[PDB]
Amino acid sequence: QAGIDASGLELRCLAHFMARFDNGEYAHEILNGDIHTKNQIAAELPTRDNAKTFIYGFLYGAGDEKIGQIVGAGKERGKELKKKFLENTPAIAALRESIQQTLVESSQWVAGEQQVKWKRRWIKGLDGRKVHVRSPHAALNTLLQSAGALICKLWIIKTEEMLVEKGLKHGWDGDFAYMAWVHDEIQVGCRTEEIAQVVIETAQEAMRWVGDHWNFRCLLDTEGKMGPNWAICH
Amino acid sequence: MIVSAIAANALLESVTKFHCGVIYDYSTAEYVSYRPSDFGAYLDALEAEVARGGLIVFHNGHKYDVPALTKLAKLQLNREFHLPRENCIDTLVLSRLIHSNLKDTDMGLLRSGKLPGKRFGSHALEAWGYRLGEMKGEYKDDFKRMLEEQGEEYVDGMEWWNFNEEMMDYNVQDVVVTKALLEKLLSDKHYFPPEIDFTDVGYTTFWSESLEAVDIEHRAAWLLAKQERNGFPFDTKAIEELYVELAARRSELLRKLTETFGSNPSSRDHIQKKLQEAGWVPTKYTDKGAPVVDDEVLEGVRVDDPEKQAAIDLIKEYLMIQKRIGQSAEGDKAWLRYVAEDGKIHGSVNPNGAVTGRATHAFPNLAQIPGVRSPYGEQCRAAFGAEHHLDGITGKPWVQAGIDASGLELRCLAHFMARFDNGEYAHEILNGDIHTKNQIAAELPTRDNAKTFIYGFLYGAGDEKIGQIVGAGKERGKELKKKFLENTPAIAALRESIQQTLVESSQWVAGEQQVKWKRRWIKGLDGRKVHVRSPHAALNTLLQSAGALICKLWIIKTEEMLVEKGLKHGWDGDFAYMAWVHDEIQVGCRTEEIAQVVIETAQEAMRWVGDHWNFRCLLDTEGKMGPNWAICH
Repeated sequence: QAGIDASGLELRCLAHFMARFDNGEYAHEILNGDIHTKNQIAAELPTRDNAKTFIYGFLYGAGDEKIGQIVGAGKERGKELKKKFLENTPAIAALRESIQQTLVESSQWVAGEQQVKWKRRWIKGLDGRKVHVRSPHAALNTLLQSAGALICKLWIIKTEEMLVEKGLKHGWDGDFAYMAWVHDEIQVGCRTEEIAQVVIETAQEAMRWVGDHWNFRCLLDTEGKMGPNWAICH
Repeated sequence: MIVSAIAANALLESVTKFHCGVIYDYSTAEYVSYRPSDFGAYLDALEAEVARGGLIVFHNGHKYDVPALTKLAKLQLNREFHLPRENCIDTLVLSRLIHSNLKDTDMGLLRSGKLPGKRFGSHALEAWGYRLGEMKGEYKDDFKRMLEEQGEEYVDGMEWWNFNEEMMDYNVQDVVVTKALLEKLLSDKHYFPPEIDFTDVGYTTFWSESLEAVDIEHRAAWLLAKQERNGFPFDTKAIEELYVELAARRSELLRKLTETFGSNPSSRDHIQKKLQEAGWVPTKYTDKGAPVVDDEVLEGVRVDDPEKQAAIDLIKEYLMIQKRIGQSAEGDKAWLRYVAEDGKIHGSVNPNGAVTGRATHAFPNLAQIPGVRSPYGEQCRAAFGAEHHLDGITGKPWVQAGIDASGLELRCLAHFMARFDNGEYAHEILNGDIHTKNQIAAELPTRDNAKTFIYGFLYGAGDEKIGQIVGAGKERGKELKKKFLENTPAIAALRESIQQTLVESSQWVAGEQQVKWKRRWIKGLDGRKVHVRSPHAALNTLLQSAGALICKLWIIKTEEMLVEKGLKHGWDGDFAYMAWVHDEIQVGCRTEEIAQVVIETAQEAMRWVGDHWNFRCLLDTEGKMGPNWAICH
């Protein structure tokens, strides 16, 4: 079995849409490494693990309770943790500026319901499809997950396409067989270890191909694991 | 850049309330006074200078002003006020850097009567006011005498109890002296070029466009102030658990040393009057008539009286017992008197009161604690360790990491002599057994004799002292040194270039070498002025300056990398600087895993310094993990 996952796809997807405002600054911090270390410094968190649980919660619209419970508090502690990260990472704030104001003209509150005058109730994906959201208060979570899911979808297509092109036959009667696709990771069966090694390399080759295809501003990488089952491939 | 100085109720140890503070801004060219009901706005005005990217000038700020305003903002306003090191300047630090000497220059200021003898060579704000002509009076004296013309008596340290408009007026007075002293330091065109107003510029331009020594001293002073606030944990029970074993031995010996001598084994005017009756003829005397009675001669004093002879070793022990007692249990030091309520000793440190390098430590001198090779030092050294506090919260035993500079003195010599031998001697260090090579080069019998030779010869010992190494006089000394110079030419040529760098020609006239000085200061590793010296020796000044400046940058880069790795500095964190000794440091560490990181980081940090100054010799360190100081060295 060959298990290959997309190395930190979410944060690199964030670097891609924010490379429009920082000229590849945040993107290089991914490649240079320890992006959770930078987020730790930017948001003023004590430990790197606290930065990990921060970056995902903040991006996806978590309030302040989950954030406050990190330091042993409630909804109180959260605002200063979120605003400080915004000041130290302008590009993330600028990211939600042009894009969130690309779908509105002017907004308005009526009886507690925001009656936003929309420009289009749908965010464009990486392939032009309509990806709607709901509230303009975040939407970024929808944008990033759309990028990630559309990246892996093309990724698993080209990987199999290259494997077939190189000479491998798909199925239990050939050389490899897709067993499960789980978002950012895949589980591929392989007849021999040699085939599995090619599977791992091809998936990385396909992942760079996807990034060049959509001219992704950030660099995409993957990591493979060879073994007998799924507990081994992850 | 703004210039300020503050007034509190007491020292940093127990400061409670903020009285007043004045901020002179150069862009507005006008002072601003702050009152007890303006402490909040005072902190904002300093933060505003930080927001613009400028600088804040304090006197004794790295050690007092800045950390006190962090403490005062926590209990009075309950706000997190923290001045970054880069946006802070301490005139006190620059004064000790630029005016490391003063000894000379202050003589004429003393002869002039423009400097109080109590304020000779002092880097205090008031001490400099008389030097620049800005002392219209002192707040302590305009208070004492004014308490007379009012009524109430005076308490040793009461002028800071309550805020009064005269303090507010003398608070401005301290700022204009801080300003004038700052401008007096910026007018030295060897640390600061003749560019423009170095006040007008931002901190980013300030540190880099200034001489490098300016930056190091402020990073060093900032770092050492943290170590004092960290302090060195102290086992009161253990040191107390030493005093009886010393005092009982002192009392028992005193009894025996009064039965042998009827009607104090501690004074020199005593034993001289007593021992010269048991048949001891003093060989070596002193420059005042009285005979020498140190450890050296006492070991060799031979008297026919068996009881008197055996009593000598009892006197030897007595003086040593008094020494340990006189260091661990006496008055106004003794460590036991300095134990703060947190169970730690906060020993103070002067960044570089020693022109060449190596700071000075006092109250108490944490750098003179008896080593583990000296008697009762094993117990003494054990009393100093991070194990005295098992974490400030989690109860986790704090472990100590002791890292020293491996033979730094000889490696500094290889770098400065790499200018004449093309890295030859430096390679002999790496190859190992440099004392073996020096032994072969100087033709010595044992390797230990080579070890004590290389340091003695380098540091200006006479030919007698060199000859006395193998049991001889000045005869063997001259030939021992001359042979070493011939077999190691680079060292001899090194002492030439130095002797022709600070001298033009020398000549003896009725007792004084009349050197036609070309320069009264050797350039260090950062570019600073390093003392003036006087006679033929100077090499010692060069080497100790190099190593200590290496260590100063070393301990800064170590802490910088540890912070850069995520390790928080402090007892509530992962590590805390406890002591800096010459070429070794003692670092407390919360866990063994962290202690291993400290040792590795210190080695890694030693490379940046070695790379920065392009040292021709390899700088290395060795760390030792354990509970206390007796283990880490």
